[PDB]
Amino acid sequence: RKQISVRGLAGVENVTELKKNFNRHLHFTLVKDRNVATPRDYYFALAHTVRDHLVGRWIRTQQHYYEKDPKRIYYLSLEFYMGRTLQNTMVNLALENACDEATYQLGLDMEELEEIEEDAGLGNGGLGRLAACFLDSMATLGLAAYGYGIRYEFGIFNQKICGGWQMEEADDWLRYGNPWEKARPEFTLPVHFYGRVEHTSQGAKWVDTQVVLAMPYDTPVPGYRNNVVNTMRLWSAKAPNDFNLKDFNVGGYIQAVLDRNLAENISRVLYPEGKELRLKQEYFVVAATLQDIIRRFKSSKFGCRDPVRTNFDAFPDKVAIQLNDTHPSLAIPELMRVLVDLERLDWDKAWEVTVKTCAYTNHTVIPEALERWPVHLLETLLPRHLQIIYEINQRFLNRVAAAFPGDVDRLRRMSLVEEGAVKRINMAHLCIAGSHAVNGVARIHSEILKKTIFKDFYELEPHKFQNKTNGITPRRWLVLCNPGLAEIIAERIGEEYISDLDQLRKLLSYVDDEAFIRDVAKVKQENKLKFAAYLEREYKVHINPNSLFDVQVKRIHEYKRQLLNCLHVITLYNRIKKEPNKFVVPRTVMIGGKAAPGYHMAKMIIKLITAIGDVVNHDPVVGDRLRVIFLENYRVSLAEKVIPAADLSEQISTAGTEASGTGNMKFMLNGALTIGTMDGANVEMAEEAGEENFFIFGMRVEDVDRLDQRGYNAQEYYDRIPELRQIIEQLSSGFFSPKQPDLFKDIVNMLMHHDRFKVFADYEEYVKCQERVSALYKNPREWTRMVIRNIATSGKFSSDRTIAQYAREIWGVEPSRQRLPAP
Amino acid sequence: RKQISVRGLAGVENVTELKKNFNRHLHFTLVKDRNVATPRDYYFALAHTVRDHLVGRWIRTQQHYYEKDPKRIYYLSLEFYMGRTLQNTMVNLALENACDEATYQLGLDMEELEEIEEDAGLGNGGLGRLAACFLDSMATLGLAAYGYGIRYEFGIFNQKICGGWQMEEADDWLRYGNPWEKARPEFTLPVHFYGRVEHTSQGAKWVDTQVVLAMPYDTPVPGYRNNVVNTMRLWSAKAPNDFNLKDFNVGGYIQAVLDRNLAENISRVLYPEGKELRLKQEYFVVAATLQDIIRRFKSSKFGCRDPVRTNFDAFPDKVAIQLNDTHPSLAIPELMRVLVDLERLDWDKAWEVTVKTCAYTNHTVIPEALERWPVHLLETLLPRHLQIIYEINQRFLNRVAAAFPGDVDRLRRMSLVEEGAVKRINMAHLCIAGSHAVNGVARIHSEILKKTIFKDFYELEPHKFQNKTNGITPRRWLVLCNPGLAEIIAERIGEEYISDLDQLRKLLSYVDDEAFIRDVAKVKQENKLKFAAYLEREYKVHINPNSLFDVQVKRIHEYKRQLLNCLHVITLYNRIKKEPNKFVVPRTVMIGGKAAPGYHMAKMIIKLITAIGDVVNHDPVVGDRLRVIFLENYRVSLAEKVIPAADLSEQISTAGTEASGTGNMKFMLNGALTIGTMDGANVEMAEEAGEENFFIFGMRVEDVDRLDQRGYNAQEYYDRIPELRQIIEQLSSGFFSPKQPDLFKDIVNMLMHHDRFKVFADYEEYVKCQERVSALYKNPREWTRMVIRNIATSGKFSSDRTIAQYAREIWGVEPSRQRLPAP
Ligand SMILES: Nc1ncnc2c1ncn2[C@@H]1O[C@H](COP(=O)(O)O)[C@@H](O)[C@H]1O
Ligand SMILES: Nc1ncnc2c1ncn2[C@@H]1O[C@H](COP(=O)(O)O)[C@@H](O)[C@H]1O
Ligand SMILES: *Cc1c(COP(=O)(O)O)cnc(C)c1O
Ligand SMILES: *Cc1c(COP(=O)(O)O)cnc(C)c1O
Repeated sequence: RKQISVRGLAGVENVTELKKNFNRHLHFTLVKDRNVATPRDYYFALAHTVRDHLVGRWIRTQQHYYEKDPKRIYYLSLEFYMGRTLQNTMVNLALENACDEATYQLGLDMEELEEIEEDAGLGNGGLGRLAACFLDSMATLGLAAYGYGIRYEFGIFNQKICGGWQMEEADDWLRYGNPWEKARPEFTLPVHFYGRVEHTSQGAKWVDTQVVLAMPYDTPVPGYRNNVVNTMRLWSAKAPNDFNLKDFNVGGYIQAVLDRNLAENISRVLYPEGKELRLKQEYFVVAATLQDIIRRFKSSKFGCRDPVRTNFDAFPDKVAIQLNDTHPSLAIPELMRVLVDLERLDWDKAWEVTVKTCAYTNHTVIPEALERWPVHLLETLLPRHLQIIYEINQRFLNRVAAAFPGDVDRLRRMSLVEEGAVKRINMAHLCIAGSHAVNGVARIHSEILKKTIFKDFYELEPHKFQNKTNGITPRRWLVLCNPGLAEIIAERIGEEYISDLDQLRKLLSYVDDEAFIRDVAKVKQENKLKFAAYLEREYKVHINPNSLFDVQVKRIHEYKRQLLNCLHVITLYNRIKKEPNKFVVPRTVMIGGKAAPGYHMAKMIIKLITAIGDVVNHDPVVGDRLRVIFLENYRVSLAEKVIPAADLSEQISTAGTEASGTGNMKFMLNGALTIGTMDGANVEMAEEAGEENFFIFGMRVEDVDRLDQRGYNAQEYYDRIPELRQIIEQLSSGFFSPKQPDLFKDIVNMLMHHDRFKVFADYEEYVKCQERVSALYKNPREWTRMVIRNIATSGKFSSDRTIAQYAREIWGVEPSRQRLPAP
Repeated sequence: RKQISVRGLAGVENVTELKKNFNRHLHFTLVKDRNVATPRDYYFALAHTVRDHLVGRWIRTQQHYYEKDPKRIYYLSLEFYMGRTLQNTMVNLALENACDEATYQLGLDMEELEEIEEDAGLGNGGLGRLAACFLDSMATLGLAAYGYGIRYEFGIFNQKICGGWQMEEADDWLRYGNPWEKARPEFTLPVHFYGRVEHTSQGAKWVDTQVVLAMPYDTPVPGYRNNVVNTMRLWSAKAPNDFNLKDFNVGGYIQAVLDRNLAENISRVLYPEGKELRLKQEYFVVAATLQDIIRRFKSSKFGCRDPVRTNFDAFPDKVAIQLNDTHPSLAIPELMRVLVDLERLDWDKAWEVTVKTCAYTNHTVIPEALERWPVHLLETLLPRHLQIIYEINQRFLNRVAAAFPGDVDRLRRMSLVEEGAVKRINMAHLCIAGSHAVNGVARIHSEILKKTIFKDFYELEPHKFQNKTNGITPRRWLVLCNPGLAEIIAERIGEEYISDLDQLRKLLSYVDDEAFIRDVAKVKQENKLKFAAYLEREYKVHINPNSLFDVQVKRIHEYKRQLLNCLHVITLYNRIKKEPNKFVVPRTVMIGGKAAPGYHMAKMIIKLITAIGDVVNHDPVVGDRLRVIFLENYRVSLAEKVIPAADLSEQISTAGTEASGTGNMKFMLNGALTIGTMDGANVEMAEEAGEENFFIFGMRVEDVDRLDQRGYNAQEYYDRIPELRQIIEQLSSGFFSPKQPDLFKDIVNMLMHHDRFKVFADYEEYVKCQERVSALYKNPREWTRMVIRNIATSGKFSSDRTIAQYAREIWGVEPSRQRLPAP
């Protein structure tokens, strides 16, 4: 028995061992051999060959958390936007090299295989991206931490651009299984929907419900060089399958066909409005997760360690339920439903626990974006919970009635229950009422939250409101995507920087050393060189690897202002055509984003960007002086590829519309300079960086408010400007169209008569900034020197700093960068 | 590339190696731990340690058939009653002792873990047990065979007996993985349905058909120590998953959530009338299968041996198919559609090949049970197919007419299209005409085919109608299930019997060697000994070890007659009660077997048996001289516990009905005397063992036709036999059913007024032959010498004999017990 130990298995740094476990995983686990296998089959085997290493260091850590019994923090998020795992595993796990030499000998190319990897289809935006990065940092600073979410089968669709139009294709990423996850049939949980809340004896009983089964999958995540691997548990919706006879709800009518499919699509569809699925999915992930939670709360030393009930007096001291945005919000009614109805707790205690255990992270600047369910849905499908939500509502509103007595409107502004035609429940007021720390994501964001959107909650509980500025992981977005530069940082300042990023500041004595300058400018040269090459291998274009590489790789939306940059590209077009022998710093401007399904504008904007495209990129006079590419199907894969090759970073959002943003930061670590509004996280970059090193343009938020106040009148701009007057008549007549002229109608008219985002306001200064930017591009040694002053300054934007803060200020655990022993 | 070999990855009969493997798979395959593993878990550590070896030699054998390119055989059966893999594989690869030791040195006991495997529920009775044997014999004869069926997800039902009534629960044996199988997503195939045949220029095209996907799962099958490992490849149906927006059929209406579940439940369950799903299940298993069959004819080297058309002339030399019962008949016009329509042969060069490929095993005698689909039903979902059956039909009837000219009435009887209200297609007659061999599975059976059922097919095609008597593997059904009797037969003659069964006549010497005779009787004392105990441990009763273990395990169906056996037990019950102090040999009667839902008679016989049980097992006057036990959820792993323990095998059907009967045999080899009628495979056992070593009774087929001739009139037997009359009046008054007197009204009435099978008629003769049975049990040295004579004679019943006869007189290949090389 104690001979059934971990001990025996791993020869680590040896190539001959790896060739052996690769050959084992090809032949034995895969049940394939070389006369029939494929790139994908040797791809699986290698990943399985990497995974051995990985689950050994996981057993030891999991084991360790049960021995040393610490605070476990549970990161709830419905999107986990990981994207490709292999190399990332190899770099934090140090096998990077040992595997390449073993694959070369076996006679496979690692890069041929690493690109077979589909991005993990659990994700969409800078919500789930953030989640995946945070998890890296949770491991690297050694927190006993679980991230939970749903396992979706179909991701967020794959983009096809057909004729300059976006087509939605599907991401059936798990088509061939997923070698990293481990399925748990043993751990299937029931989740309940529907019901009837019968009130009886000591409480009430949720009776007669439909059940669905959440089956967990375990995907491990490995800390940077520190021998901790933690977990990512995700849940699959499974039907009970009596469906044919038992219960004898069938025989007669098998319309339970539906029970089962409406079940099955809880886990199918990821979401890009009020659809009862979205609520079934949120709840699903929450209910299953809280049962695995309290399950370990009781199990770890505590099913033993009771004193009274295995009382949840120490549930705050041992569990942390992190609500990433209102999508997890039924975690506060479902912990009080579990603690008050199934355990036999009473309200005031059960609340002391919810609140002391729970924390909320908000990611939206404007009141409209926040979640609110219609109360009849909750009443039909989640009854028990709508009672609890209303008791919570009652009570929190007697706290504000205690505090600010006699006010009527505060009670009616802060209420969880919104009145109106279509009565609602405001999930952000649930989470604020039920969480012990609320927090933002950039300095300005957390302050408008404190000063406009939640200030009635702010002055009841100022103590609650925190800020915890977003960040990036130096693993994924430096060492990994851009080794060339990680390397010339290594020799100058050490290796400690990847586990400690504020050390980059040491680079700031080497500002002037011409040796480093050329190295830094060499790496970028190599990078654009490479991108120009993937861009013309996987797809094709007539790039200039030397040109100013301009990128805007944002979600395609109106407040993210792709049109502000298209007007500026048609401004340089119109100059290079009006004066063909004038020196214009050549640019190749690339814009990527997937639209958002049927957002009319956005789909029309991608078609505009491929219009400028077919026009200027094909004109003879334009030459190679200017070029426009729309980057197809932007994703983690792809940012790892283009973020390295960028010189200028297009963070141009209307002042006050981005709550933070994180590609912003990514671009700064990769040595690129930002042209952006004084908004989001651009504030703290510029503040760290020196505004002298940053390109801030555009109206500050003051200037916005005021123009709304006096009236934005688009037209007036149009008329005191000739290049703008011109470019809009161009679009209009059909300059960029001509097989249907009248096609850009709705953009020419939106911009011109009804732009909510003020494009024309910033147009005079945006090009008068873009010129400065092109002048210093055309100065080599200082371009590279603005850059280093940015790179050196990158520190505060490492997610490790964001998790140390959560750790000590919202959660209550120190971090630790001490490398576990083991395997 | 050559560097990626099967080679370095083993140690085989090596304790220390297997204990090392077990620890990897528990912690790296299972990502479990000793601190967390279940019993269920240590069998996936062990079953995975035993699978490495099982697949290394599969790697090798399959390469070995591509290079050797032998004619290949494919057993098409809709049911493979596999059932428990750990030990058959341990003992077919000879790692049982080495494993027992490893797991033993680790500190688990191997027997514990063996019983956690749930039987691989892909079968149901005779038909499907058989197929499973033929795979172990066909591997053992080093033949290049294949097993292709549907993977049923829910098998068929698990039997629960509640209130002495049969409850059918669901078998989701697939609950925590089946480690013996390998999912191959990547060989998924389109199986086509409904549609229309558009006849264009050079033929017809089958257009507009719904498609369902056929996913394969690979289970290696290890021959006995001859290093071959073949494949059973079962197919899992699956919905296309375009069902959401991709197709523009949905969006607006997902009522084809239905298509999706009607498609998945082709693989969902076994069956258990003209049902659209049975035909769907039949076509499905055939079609994905005939594309692997034709694929390997093209891809298995023969793509470079094309000579002409990659000729399908070399198809019956190098492929062979078996229709195991009419459940794959659509393989014949499915093949003619693939050759003529999809390839491009003319209809004779396509038929020559088809009739030279198909050979079809039969197992039915009664007309009423031959397969017959309605032609409208073939029109709707297989329109091309019923066009091709009609071609076959025209011509086959023109052959027939060339031959029996003038006879119209023969023409109207031999056709594949039956007429009445609802015209049907005689799937029996399709099978015969599209084949180069038809064969019953027992001599009395093959002849009744030629004589009465298939006769006009034998005057026309005499040569075609062969026979190949059923048989059983010796490895599962004597070595694996009887290590004790395996041991002492080894002592007196060594192994070649296990691989060569008529070698057991050598035992006829030892008939009077007192060592032998103490040892055969001792082994049985101990098999009964452990079974008395599970009959206490896993379910409950107080068994007397020292009783005549009288067993009857059949399909609970009227003609199989457990109501003849119920009447003899009520007759001992009565006897032992009228005279409590007469020495009557003590017996344990045990009946088990599934009803099959909705058959009311059967469901009432299962209750009858348990009613009688409750009465005699609680009657104090009785003591342990008599006990009636219903064994529940009879399946392959019970059959392997109950058969070692049986002393009397009751093979009692109505004379003429059983066509053969694979279990008849299992008992003989396991030393139990057979009581039974002269029919089926009793016929060639009472011939092999000599009649007087058999308890043959009752009416012969002769006198059953005779009884029908003067008309069987139940009441006259009622009016002479005075113990009968007594049990009928006991049944009716509710002696056995006190709370509902009238509960067996149906059974009584049945017997008495409309018993199709002549139970009363065989009642005097059966009670007297049993009197002679308890007499001979009352004398241990002679009952044991009978037993020695029945075991000495088992040889004619190996599946190695039957398969040989297949290979040589039908499939045309040669068996070989020669070792293939490997690991
Ligand atoms: N009682 C325990 N003692 C030690 N380690 C444990 C214990 N329970 C769970 N673990 C560890 O945690 C893993 C399971 O994680 P969980 O899903 O949290 O139960 C096990 O495989 C061990 O690595
Ligand atoms: N061309 C081939 N040469 C050697 N071995 C082969 C070849 N094709 C198939 N095999 C072997 O046969 C197994 C089954 O092949 P398949 O018929 O493709 O399922 C493969 O997994 C290999 O072990
Ligand atoms: C970093 C990243 C994002 C983040 O979007 P922002 O608007 O930059 O915060 C989105 N998608 C991908 C693929 C990313 O790599
Ligand atoms: C052999 C076997 C059968 C065969 O039934 P017969 O009555 O013998 O034809 C049925 N069930 C199991 C479990 C078997 O192994």
